[PDB]
Amino acid sequence: DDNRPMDFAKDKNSATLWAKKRKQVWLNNLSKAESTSINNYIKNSSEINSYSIKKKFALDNYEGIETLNEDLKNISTAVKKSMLTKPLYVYYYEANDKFGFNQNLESSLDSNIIDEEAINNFAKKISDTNFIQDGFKDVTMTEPDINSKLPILVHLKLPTNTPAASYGNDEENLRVLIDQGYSLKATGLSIVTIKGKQYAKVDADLIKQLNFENDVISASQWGEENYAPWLKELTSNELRDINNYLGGGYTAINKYLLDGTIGENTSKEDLEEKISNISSALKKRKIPEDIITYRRMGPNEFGLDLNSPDYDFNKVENVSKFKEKWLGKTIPVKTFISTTVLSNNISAFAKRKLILRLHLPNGSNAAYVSVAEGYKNEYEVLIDHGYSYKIDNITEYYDESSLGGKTNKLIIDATLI
Repeated sequence: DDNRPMDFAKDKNSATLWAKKRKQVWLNNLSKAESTSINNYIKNSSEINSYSIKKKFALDNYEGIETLNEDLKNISTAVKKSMLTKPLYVYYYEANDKFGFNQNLESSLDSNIIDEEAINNFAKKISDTNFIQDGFKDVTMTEPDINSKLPILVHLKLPTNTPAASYGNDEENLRVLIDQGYSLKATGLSIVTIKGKQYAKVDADLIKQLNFENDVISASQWGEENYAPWLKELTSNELRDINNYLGGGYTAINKYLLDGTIGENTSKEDLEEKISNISSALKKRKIPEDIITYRRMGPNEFGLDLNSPDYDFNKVENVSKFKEKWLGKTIPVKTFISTTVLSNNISAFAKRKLILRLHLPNGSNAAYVSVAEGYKNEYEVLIDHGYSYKIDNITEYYDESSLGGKTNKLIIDATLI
């Protein structure tokens, strides 16, 4: 079977035929719970994908919505029964905000033309970035002739073995349902002309980066498999100074790296010894593969106060202003960085509204310090001092819980550089 090209291009006829064939076979191999959840996704994908975010950034004790928990599970199992045998290209038009890009791509002088300065800023923006795609993703099979008003056409390549199912109620515009857990990596940029109008066409690959989210089991194993050797090889003074930094001794150490300030009860000699010991420990086992880490950040790290009016993200204008100020910036970090590999909200910082989702590159000087039995349940990665990160994307969602603060919160996607 699977008589198709990798890229149907504009041939809607051949694509509809291939989709119809594999869809009826796919549907006749679903359990009843899966069939129901696919129908539920047809009817309200937006709520199911919004919920996937709410759940995975929620507290450990979050119960959530029963039927939607089954849906999250059942759509995954369903789509894994429809794995691509060969690469498939797919299409969708997109807004610039989905690439964390503020500047308008459409030229102000002719609206049919893509501004040349903007497309050049865009090529730099989408480089060296994995754009995490939250929830399930549904797309179509051909270049769509629809007179779109969005600036960007995404031309996405789904690798072999990708779970991508043929589904949908319009038998002449069937869709592709892609499993959760993927990211978009740009592989090309070009200006294309469709029905007289220039679009920024983003070629990209669908890739899967390591991101445990709520999977505490898979997280623990990875940290143990990769950093138990690291733990056994620590010097006594390194183990001690990490344990102390993590236990709370970080404030004075961080302050010294920030502005060279020495507390009245210590000395530069004591502060540098600690820093040298922690930093040397963090260079002993480089991050072995790209991984996503998380940090619930204080308002002060972006010039805001707990009671500052700009920190009310329940007002859409405050969200927008935050995106304008911070999207695309590089933030230097002179201190160590504590992050966790779980997306779960944390009781001790439950109300913080800025959630850093940090891409930690292969080769970074950082350690899963939670192999130390004291911090096992904290799932921490400690990052060496003096790195920077660039802000890639900012994404709002609503935390409905009362412990979380019944407030909007911002997911700040970033890349360590």
